[PDB]
Amino acid sequence: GAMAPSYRVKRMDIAKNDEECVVNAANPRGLPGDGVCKAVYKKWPESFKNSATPVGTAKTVMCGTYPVIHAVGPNFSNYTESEGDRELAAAYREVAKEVTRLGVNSVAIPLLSTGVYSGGKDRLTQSLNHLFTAMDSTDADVVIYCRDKEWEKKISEAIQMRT
Ligand SMILES: [Cl-]
Ligand SMILES: [Cl-]
Ligand SMILES: [Cl-]
Repeated sequence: GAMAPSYRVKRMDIAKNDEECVVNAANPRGLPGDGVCKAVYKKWPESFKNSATPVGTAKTVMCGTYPVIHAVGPNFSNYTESEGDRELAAAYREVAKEVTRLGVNSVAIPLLSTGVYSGGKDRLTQSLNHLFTAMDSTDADVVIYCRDKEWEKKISEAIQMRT
């Protein structure tokens, strides 16, 4: 575990993270995809061997000894708000189980279903609150990666609010 487990947020490419493992915002078919998934494919392509996994699940594949946790959030274009919410909560619970199993002291994580799977809605708060629900019982340092300046401020505020 980390000595004083924390949450932090950084505005940069998750492929440049300084953590012991990464969470990919994966598609269910283990394809290179777009956004975070394409950056992860360019940095850790070996981790896409047999990475396909259903919506609401996480599957870890090693790139050398570096763990890539493929977490499949729902595409809110295809799911109802209710069912999508349940699958998005489930994907994060599976990430917490993998982080715990791996024994890492730190993890880099994007906000699942906030990009092209958002169904054109702002899901910062929904996705971040499911992240917290899952990760709060873990003792890993969590570093959240984002690309938007306003999102960085809102994520930083939500972390500081609870400290
Ligand atoms: Cl960058
Ligand atoms: Cl997404
Ligand atoms: Cl963002």
